[PDB]
Amino acid sequence: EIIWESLSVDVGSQGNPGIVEYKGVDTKTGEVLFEREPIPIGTNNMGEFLAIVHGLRYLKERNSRKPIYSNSQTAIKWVKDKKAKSTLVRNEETALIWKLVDEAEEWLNTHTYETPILKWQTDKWGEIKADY
RNA sequence: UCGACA
DNA sequence: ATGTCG
Ligand SMILES: [Mg+2]
Ligand SMILES: [Mg+2]
Repeated sequence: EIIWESLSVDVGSQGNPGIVEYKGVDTKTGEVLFEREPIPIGTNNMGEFLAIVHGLRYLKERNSRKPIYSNSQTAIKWVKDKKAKSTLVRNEETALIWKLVDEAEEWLNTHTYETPILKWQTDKWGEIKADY
C-alpha cells in the first residue's frame, strides 16, 4: 500500500537543537531531488516542516500531482495548520531558521495545492527513503 | 500519570 | 538527551 509514485522527505541533524538539513527523494528510486544547505541551528520538527513545504513548492513548480511522504506527525500537522508551533528560542543564532519557517508559513498562506501529505508508516515499512 | 511520532 | 502532539 506504499504509493511508490511519490516524493519522500526527511530531516537530518547534528544535535537537536543543532545543525539541520533536509532532503527530498523519489520514493521509487531514491534519487535525490533536492537537499537544503545545512542551517546552523534548528529543531528536528522545524526541519521536518520545512522539508514538507519545500516538497510542496517543488512539486507545484513542476506541475506534479505526486503525494509527499513524511514520517513526522508534528510536521504534517503544522503544514495542515499553516503554523509551525516551535518553542525554539529566538536569537541571532536561530534567526535564520525562524526566517525560513516564517517564509514557509507565508508560502502556505499564498498558494494552493492538492498534494496529499501522507504519513510514512515506519513501523510497517522501515525507514523512510529520504532518511539520513 | 502516560502513550506515541520523530 | 531533545522536540513535539494525542
Ligand atoms: Mg523523519
Ligand atoms: Mg530519519
